[PDB]
Parts: sequence; structure tokens; C-alpha cells
Amino acid sequence: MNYLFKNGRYMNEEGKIVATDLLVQDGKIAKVAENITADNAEVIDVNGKLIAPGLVDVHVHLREPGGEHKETIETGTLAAAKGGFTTICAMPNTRPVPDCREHMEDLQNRIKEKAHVNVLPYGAITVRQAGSEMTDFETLKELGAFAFTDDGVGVQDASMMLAAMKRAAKLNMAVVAHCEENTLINKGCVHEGKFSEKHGLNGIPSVCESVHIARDILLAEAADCHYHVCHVSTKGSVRVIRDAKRAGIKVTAEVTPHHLVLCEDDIPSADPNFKMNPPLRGKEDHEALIEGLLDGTIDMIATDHAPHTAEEKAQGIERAPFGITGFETAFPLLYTNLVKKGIITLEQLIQFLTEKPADTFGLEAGRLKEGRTADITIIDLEQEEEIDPTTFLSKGKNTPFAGWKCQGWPVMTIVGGKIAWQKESA
Amino acid sequence: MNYLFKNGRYMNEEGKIVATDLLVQDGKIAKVAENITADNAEVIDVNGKLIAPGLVDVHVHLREPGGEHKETIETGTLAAAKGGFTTICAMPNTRPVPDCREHMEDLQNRIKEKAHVNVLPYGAITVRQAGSEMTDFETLKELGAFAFTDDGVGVQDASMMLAAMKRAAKLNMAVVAHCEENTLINKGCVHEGKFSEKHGLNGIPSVCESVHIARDILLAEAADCHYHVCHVSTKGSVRVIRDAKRAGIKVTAEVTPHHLVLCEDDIPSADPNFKMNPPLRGKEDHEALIEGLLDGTIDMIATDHAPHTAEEKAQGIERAPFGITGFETAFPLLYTNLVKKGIITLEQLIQFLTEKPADTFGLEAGRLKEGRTADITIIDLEQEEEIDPTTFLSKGKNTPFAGWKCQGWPVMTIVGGKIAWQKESA
Ligand SMILES: [Zn+2]
Ligand SMILES: [Zn+2]
Ligand SMILES: [Zn+2]
Ligand SMILES: [Zn+2]
Repeated sequence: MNYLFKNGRYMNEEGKIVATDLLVQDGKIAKVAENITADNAEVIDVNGKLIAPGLVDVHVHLREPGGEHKETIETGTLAAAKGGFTTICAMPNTRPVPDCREHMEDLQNRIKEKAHVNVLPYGAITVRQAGSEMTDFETLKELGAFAFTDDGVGVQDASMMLAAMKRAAKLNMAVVAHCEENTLINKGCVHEGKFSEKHGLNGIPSVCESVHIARDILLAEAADCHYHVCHVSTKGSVRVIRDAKRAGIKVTAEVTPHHLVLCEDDIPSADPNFKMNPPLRGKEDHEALIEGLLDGTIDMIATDHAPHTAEEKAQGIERAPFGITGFETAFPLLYTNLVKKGIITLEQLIQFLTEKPADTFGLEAGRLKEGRTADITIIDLEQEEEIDPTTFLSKGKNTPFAGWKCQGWPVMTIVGGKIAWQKESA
Repeated sequence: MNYLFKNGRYMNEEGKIVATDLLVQDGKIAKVAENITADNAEVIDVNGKLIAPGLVDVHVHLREPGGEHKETIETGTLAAAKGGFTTICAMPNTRPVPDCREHMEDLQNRIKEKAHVNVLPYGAITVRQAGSEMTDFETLKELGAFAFTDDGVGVQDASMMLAAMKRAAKLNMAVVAHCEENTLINKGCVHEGKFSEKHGLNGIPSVCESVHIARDILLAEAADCHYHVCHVSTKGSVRVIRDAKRAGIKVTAEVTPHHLVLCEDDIPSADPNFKMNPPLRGKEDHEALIEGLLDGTIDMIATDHAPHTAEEKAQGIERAPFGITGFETAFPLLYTNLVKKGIITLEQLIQFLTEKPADTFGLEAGRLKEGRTADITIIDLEQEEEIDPTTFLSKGKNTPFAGWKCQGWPVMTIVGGKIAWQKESA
């Protein structure tokens, strides 16, 4: 192959947007500079649009194998590419769960078979995520497992978490966690606050999350293991982590797009498209997440793509499941209400979805360096458009942003030099 | 009655030691001035000794009812007087447990019926301390409960603690907690470090204690309840509390005299007198406790008086019970190894055993003010003397400081104007 994008905008190594061109030879960034003269490659003028490295989503739910109806590896991967992602990481909460050799192989096959984008599989912590027996971290490690977690549910037994961190630490890997203390769930369907108080609905207190994060941080320090927190959502959660990094403990965390733009006060009514775990909490918590993202307490942004079908979200929020699709929303949504809003610079948004996510886990990605795989995404910052689940490539159309008008939409994604997705008029 | 202590010294309402006298009329501190005159007052020349308010110990085990052989309310309170304490708070880990009206009443009867010192009884959090059913804070509060704890055991179920604190918070009372995660005990009998390692013994990881403190802090803030930590012993525990205080949380803690003087490197061998819970940890933890007691993270000193028979302690450290005597060694042990050592001042040593405990829990004791009950104790800071369990008034002779030469021994103790104990040989 041999491409060469002309007249575009990109972020240099100093973290500043400067107009340049980009050459692609043999699925690898051949040359990055201005007026890259290469009279031997098909020209693709981006007319000043944004040229950036493929987005890195470290928290996704492809559903396959298990509920291939909610989503599929090829469909979920296609939408992902539409959102600009070139590397995603599927969670192990699928049935069967990647808790052994045979399962990790069967999953690793479906990927290299029907997956339009890079898919690093998450290794489970306990078999069938029952949390009573630890899996063979060595095997999964060999079978190219990204990291270990029981996402969807939390590791209730403390001694299991300590053991898991010791072993993971030896294998030089991370333990990702869905922090949630069951005895505190109070079987809520939203956040325990103003909203749950007005609609007479059970709410989930913040402590249900913060308590586990606090516990894991000590275990992590005791095992000297890289600990990463999933979708932070409370003021106390950010604090506990901030005190942690201040002590020099290897801890990292992420925050979802919806937890950065919406809080409880934004839920119009008992609408299932606003129900997810963790839920949208107070504005006090919202401000905390934003403050944590700006001071370093929060290391990266992850969508936590949780696709579902309308038939399921159809029933009351109490019966309805937790989860919101986010692949095709992520960037445009964040560029309009965050960057364009002033909260953060364009340079930071990109980093929070490319180099920062990659470094936290040691991945040769999220960077437009010469010699690296050609994982690129072209973005139109000018054109304004409304979010319409009708046009989503993902089977999951469960989104609360239906109608919202944004900018910064991915128009073309390149996975390994090969185009994985194109808009339809660029 | 009418006593007049002549030619003494004490801690003024500022911090320095100034020679003065003290007059007691009708069980009250009638006057605290230099050179007092009261002809009809039976004079008592303390000859330069230190005049001090009755010491306050908020963590004690009188063993009665249930373990009368280990210790009795009368043998234990007289032993407290000898140690200089006039106000003792007894833990609810006896049988029966003070978890209801009928049990609190009989225990309250025993106290006033045969206690040689003020004894404020603790109330249990859950019935029988089993941890499945919360006690009635309302009623226990009514019958005179000091605070609520399950000492000797921890509250494993997170929702129980939260509920307890929310309820305690409404009654404006404190939740005192013995921090210990059961899945992290690992059948330990000592600290999991260099010693357990050296003698092939199972150890209790530090994380077993810090994890509960970290949990409770987040719960106490949510409930907005006064949370107190018993015998802190780890580096991680001290940090967790320091972080909690900096955030304005209503949490307080304590340290025992043995944890401020010993560490695992001091344990001579498998001698049960060196076995207690929490155990004597690393020197790293020992330094953190000193730093914590100095920066204000640790608010006071509690003995954790835990008597046991010689025969029970004759068992190997594997089976032997946790606990050591502390009443009759507390002060001289701290005045010799801390004050004389320059680690802290006498002003500090006295406050950590008087006003501070009282101020934290809202008690009257701990101060030599003109109007406060005559709870006093005269201490000889010059005469040297070896600690000899053979001369203890407590049934509990289980101590690891036998033979230690010290200074600062109480020679006389006064409870409400009445002499509760005297040296018996000037
Ligand atoms: Zn999750
Ligand atoms: Zn998830
Ligand atoms: Zn205890
Ligand atoms: Zn105790």
C-alpha cells in the first residue's frame, strides 16, 4: 500500500496543533511533515481536517460470545472504527468467560477472524467470575491477555484480591477493577440522591464504589502491583486516588464520557437510556470527576461501551439493564461539551484517548510516530451534526444523547494502513 | 473530708510545670494555687512529686462478667488506680455482652457495686458481637453506654457498619472500631514480617487492619458520624487517617503503650507475653506511629488492658491468647522510654492520657480545674524501680516488660476526694 494525506492538522510532540501532511508506506507511518512530496502514493486531501492517531478504548463490551444479539465482534468493532478507535479492549463478562485456555483461544480466534479493529482481550480474575477461585494468570498471560478483571461485578473477597495482585505483579501486569461492594448496592437502579428521592426509587450510594477503591489501593501497595480503577464516579473516589498517587502508589483510573457531561440533575425522568453502572451522581460528584481529570488524578477516558436492545431497555428502568453505547458518541460528544466548552484543550482530549491510555498499559500505540503501525483517524471539527441512533453501526442504540448536536466527527479510520471505515462524502 | 497537697508541681493551664499546691473539699478541686492555707485541712506534703489529674483509659478489658478468673471488676479497677487511672472504659467483649437493657443494667450494677474507679461501659454494635443483628443504640444510650464497638472482633458486613454509624450519628455518639478484615488474618499469631518469617509462623498482614480503617472512614463521612480507631499499628493505617483528617472527616485514633515502645525486632522469641492483637509490627510501622502521635494523626494513648492467666499464656504462641496487662506499667513505661528519651514532653504525655481522651469523647475528667471532681494522682518522677509482675494488683501478670528499670511511678491515686490506692511504703 501507499497513501499520503495532504493539508491536515495534527498534534506535534510538544502538544500543539500544527498543520502538516502524513505519508503511509506498508501499513506504517512512513513520514510525518509538511508538504511531504511523494509522487508515488494515492493522494487523499483532508482539506484541513483533524489528523490523529487511532483512538484507544481500554474498556469495551462486545457481548460475543454470549449475547450475540446485543452486539457482535464485527458489528461492535465496525461502530468502534466509526468512532475513530483503532484499538479497543473487550471485557471478560461474556458467556463463556475467558477464564481458561480453551476459552481464551476461541475468543482470540473470533477476533483475528471477524474484527475490523485491534481487540486486546481482558483476562478474567476468577473462573466464571464467580469470585471463589482464581484463574491461571500464567496461561492467559501467554495467550496474549491484556489485563485481569471481573468487570461487571466486583471482587468481594479481599484475600482473593490480594492474591490476584501478588500474582499479577509477578507477571508484570495490571489488575483492573469494577469497584462495587454488594452489601451496599441497596438494589438501586440509579444514584441514591435527589433523583431517586423524587421518583421513589432505590438509589446506589457512593460508598458502594469508594469503599472498594480504598481497599484495593492498600492491597495494591501491599503487593506492589499496578492497580487501575474502572469508571470513577464519586467525589470520594477521586480523593482516595489523589491521596494514593501522592504517596507514590502505582494506581491509575478512568472516567466515562457520560460521567463527564451528565450528572443526576440531567435525567428528565425514569428513562432506561440514563441507567448504567455506575450511575450518574450528584453535581458535586460531577465537578469532582472534572477536577480529577484536570489535575491528573484521572489518567484517561474510556467509553465502557455497554450495548443493549430496545426491547430490553423498553421495560421500566427498575427492570431494565445497565449500559449505554458510546463508541460513536465518545469524541464528537466530548469535543463539543468539553473542548468547545472550554473545560479542556483539544490537545488534552486527544491524549486522554491515545498516548495516555497506551502508556498506562505499555502499548506501542496512540502516537503518530514514524515506524509505527498506521492506526489513524480523520476528524471533521467544523461540520455540525445531531446524534441519531438510527444511523448507528452498533446494534446498541441505547443512548441518552439522541438529538444532541456536536462537531468533531470521525470520517475515516485506518487500521494497519487499511481503511476500516469511511463516512460517505469526504 | 478535706485534703491539702503541699509542695508539688503540675501542668498549668498552659503547658509548663510550676510548683503549686492543691486543696480538696468535699470531693472537689477547691483550689489550685501556690502555697495554700487551710489550717483544718489535713496536710499532705508530696515533696516535689508531680500532682496530676486522674488518667483516662478508653480501652480496657475487665473480663467480668464471663472471665472472672482472668480479671475482676474490683481487681481490675484497683489495678487501674495503682496505674494512676481514675476513669476506665470497658469493652463489651464479655459474656453476656452488654447488647440489651437486661445485660447493660446488671453490668452497670456490678460496676457501681464493686468498682474502685469510674467505669464507663461500652455498648456492643451487634448482639453477642456475632455481627448479624444490630443492637438498640437508643436504649443502650439511655442506660449509659460509652460508645459502640465490637472490640475483639470487627464488623465484617459493610452495610452493618454504615447503618450503625448513621444511627450513631443521629444519637451524637461515636462508633469505636477494632479494625480487622477476617479474610486477611491468615491464621496469624504474630505480625507477618521478619519474625514470623524467621520462626516459620503464620503472620497477620498489616493490610488486614488498614483495609477496615480505610473502609470505615468513607462510611463515617457518608453518615457524618464520629468514628474512632482502636490500637493503630501500621504505616498504612496512619496514612489513611492522616488523609481522612486533611479532608475534614470526624475520625480519631489511639495507640497502645507497647506499640509505641516495641516492634517485631524486639521480640526475643516465641514468648506469648509478646503476643497481642494488633501484633508488634515492623520498625517502619513503629516509626510511623511515633510520627503520627507527633503530628496529631493519633489523638491519644489507650492501654488495651488485656489480662490472661499465666497458665493460658503457657501455651505455645500459636494457641496462646492475644493480650498483655497495661494498667500498672502504662505511665512509668512511657515516661522512661518516651519523655526521658526526649521523643515527647511531659506536657504531651499527660495530655495523651488525660484531657485529649476526655475532649474527644466529651468527658469531664482529665483536668485539674477549680471545680472539677477530685480525680488525682501523685507521681514520683525520680525514684527508679524495676517492673515486677509479682507485685501487680491485677490478676493479669502477662507482661513483656518484666525487669525494665523505670521512673515516673504513681504513688497515690484519688477518686473523687477519696484515696483509692497508696504506695504503702514511702
Ligand atoms: Zn464496570
Ligand atoms: Zn464495563
Ligand atoms: Zn481490639
Ligand atoms: Zn481490646
